[PDB]
Amino acid sequence: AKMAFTLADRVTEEMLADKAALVVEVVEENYHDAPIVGIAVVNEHGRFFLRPETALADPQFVAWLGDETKKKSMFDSKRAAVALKWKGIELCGVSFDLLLAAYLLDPAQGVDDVAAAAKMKQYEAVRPDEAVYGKGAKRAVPDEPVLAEHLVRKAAAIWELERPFLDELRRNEQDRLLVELEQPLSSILAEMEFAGVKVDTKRLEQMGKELAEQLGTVEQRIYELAGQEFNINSPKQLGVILFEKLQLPVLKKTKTGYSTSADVLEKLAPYHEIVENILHYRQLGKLQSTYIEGLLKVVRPATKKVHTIFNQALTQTGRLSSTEPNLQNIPIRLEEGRKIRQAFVPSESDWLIFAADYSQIELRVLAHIAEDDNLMEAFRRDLDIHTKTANMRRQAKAVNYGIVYGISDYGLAQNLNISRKEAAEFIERYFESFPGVKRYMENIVQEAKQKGYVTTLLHRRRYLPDITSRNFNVRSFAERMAMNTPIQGSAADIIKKAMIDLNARLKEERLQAHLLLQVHDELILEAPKEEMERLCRLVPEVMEQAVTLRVPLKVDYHYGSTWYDA
DNA sequence: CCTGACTCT
DNA sequence: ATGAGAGTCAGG
Ligand SMILES: [Mn+2]
Repeated sequence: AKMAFTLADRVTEEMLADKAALVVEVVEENYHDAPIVGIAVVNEHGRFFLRPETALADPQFVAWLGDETKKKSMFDSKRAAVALKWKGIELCGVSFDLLLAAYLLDPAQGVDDVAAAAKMKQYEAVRPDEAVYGKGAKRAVPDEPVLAEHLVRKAAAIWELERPFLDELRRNEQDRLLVELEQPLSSILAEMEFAGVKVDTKRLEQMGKELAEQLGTVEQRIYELAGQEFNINSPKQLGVILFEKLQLPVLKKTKTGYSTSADVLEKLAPYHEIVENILHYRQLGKLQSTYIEGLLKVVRPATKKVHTIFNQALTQTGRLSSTEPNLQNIPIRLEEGRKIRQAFVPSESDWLIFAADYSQIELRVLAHIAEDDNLMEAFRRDLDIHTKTANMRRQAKAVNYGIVYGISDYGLAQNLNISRKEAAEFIERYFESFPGVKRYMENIVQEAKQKGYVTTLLHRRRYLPDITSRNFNVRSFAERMAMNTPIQGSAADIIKKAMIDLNARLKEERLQAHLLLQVHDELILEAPKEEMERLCRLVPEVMEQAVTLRVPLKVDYHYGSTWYDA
């Protein structure tokens, strides 16, 4: 716990070396337009703390931040890059990101501060952020010397840990995955988040007014059918109405009481009309609470834009997630919810939304990895396995994905409301047709037991230390992760590479088009209307060619005046 | 704060 | 026991 540094009052030349650990500290969880509270730089010449007022208004320091040839090692460089964009400053030359390095080494550690990453290498001359800032209502930036010491210690830790982290990544064959995939993607995600998506608030507000009226009507109908007023949004009060007052069968219980899951209620429709109304009510109520009210709460009023954060170091499989707001779960399944997407519009007049989605991506990946000749030929014939297995097609999608990822006879039976005996026979016939898939799934489970981890196409890893558990439930869930993770994660790898390849192609061709969102196997862009034709060729080609498998990748695309129309 | 609901891939 | 990966919401 002994570390010297300069608490600097001005930027000096020796701070601007061509290699440095850099900390640009943003304490708020949502870093969009958030205060930068302090800066630290550690390099060959020493350790320095700078006040952002000073540093960020200094033309040489701003120039250095933006100079790609001056290399910066950081932790969560996207947070810094976006926070700096909101300050009108461009950040370039990030050559190492400890957050992403830690994530690739082991996603289960849930590393989300420098101290947590440092623990992976038994480095402890740095405190956890939470210890320094405090939690909840007590959260605060400490006195300058305390803050300064913390930021310097974090920079010093990044400085010392780069080599040990790079060496372990290299040993895992994950060095390129970091340097050539995740780090380049980080800068692309920063651009998307800062761009944001424009919202039609007039439209959304009108939808909200009309939805409130409809909710009230459905609500009263439910009370009439029930013979009583109650809170429909309380599974507890609802369970009393359904299973005590109305005396409906109890199909399922949870730890806290009667289940009122949508699966259960749907099965209760032969007994009472009220369950279909309740299902409808809870759909409408989610639309209003989340996609009208919740969405309007996060719209920046002056620009009418929403700015999501794509968490790149969270999911256990290599996927992204999207928060505040989540723009990866906007309704589409039912027309009533899908209408929400009419409120998502282009950020300029005479621009349009373009959306492209990989078809059956995880099934194509699986064909390649499992080397199932039958499935592999299906895709070479450009057939549609979803339609072949076949609302029908949508319901058949869940069956295909259910079956390959280990659904049981009980689960398939409950899903299709068919006989458990019949469900079992359908699963047996399915593997009959795709014997390579069955073989693969048996083999990957055994491999996970032997190695302790599974891997994706671009060498992403997930450790599965529970997979030999003597406990049936613990073991079985781990085995199913062994079946699913390599495929979901390989599909993640591919779309990440496609985003990188696509941005480069957009720059080369000097298009104004740019990415707005990624939704797991879909890419959403906006562009001038004149660029649509080019996009129809470019976007799908770049996506389809991101990797070369034993089967072709296929990408569907559409464009229009709103996201709904795309 | 956790649970169980609805939302997506 | 009973495909897997996510986030937000109201209720309690
Ligand atoms: Mn798709």
